[PDB]
Amino acid sequence: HHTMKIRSTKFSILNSDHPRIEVKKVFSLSPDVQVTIPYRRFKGKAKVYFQNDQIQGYFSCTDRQIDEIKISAPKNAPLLEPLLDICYYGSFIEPGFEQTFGFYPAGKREFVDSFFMHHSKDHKAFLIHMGLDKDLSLPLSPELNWKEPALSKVCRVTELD
Repeated sequence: HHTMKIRSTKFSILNSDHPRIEVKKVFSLSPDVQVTIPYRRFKGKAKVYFQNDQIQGYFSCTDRQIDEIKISAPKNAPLLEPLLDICYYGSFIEPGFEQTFGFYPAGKREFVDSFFMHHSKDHKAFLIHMGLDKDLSLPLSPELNWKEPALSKVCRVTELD
């Protein structure tokens, strides 16, 4: 049906220029040794509602770039894992889609599992994707905790109206 799920986070497309498209990415060591690991992404604009338990909101993207995220969440909620679900959903950060994790992948299952392991341990890819701001009135801390105090904040992540 319409709603789709990445881990525990449900996604529902509000509107989009096109349906999600599939990229049949191929990784190779030699002609005889190569895996096909496809991923899905957006072509053009998209606005998508998401929800994970006490956390909900929506985000806007253009192709493989997040334009904005609006979130509603409890104070001091750790937003690491659901944000990664969004990142995977749109294939917004590497490695995990066009790049490997520093070693030739075993297959689809391994590649997806590697994504969440790798980026949980080190999530700067996301910070680079959004940007870090000097404005403190913004809600999301660099450690990706909701409304946590900090000397800098994550760009273009605000609170839902």
